[PDB]
Amino acid sequence: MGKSEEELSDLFRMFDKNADGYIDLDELKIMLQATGETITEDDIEELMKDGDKNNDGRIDYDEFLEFMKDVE
Ligand SMILES: [Ca+2]
Ligand SMILES: [Ca+2]
Repeated sequence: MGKSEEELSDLFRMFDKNADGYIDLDELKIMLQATGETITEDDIEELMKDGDKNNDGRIDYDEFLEFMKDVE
């Protein structure tokens, strides 16, 4: 938070699971598998709608930077 694009770049690394460069809804499920939660596909897709400008069902590094640039 605090209007920082660099923080968004670091957080994107936390979201991708295969080191493939794109966050897919299934890579996002692995983050919930780490918490031990079962996720429905819409929960992951609604999270993408907040910041994914394309609404493509996957967050690119650039789409991820768009999600929380400001948070202030
Ligand atoms: Ca990925
Ligand atoms: Ca996307």
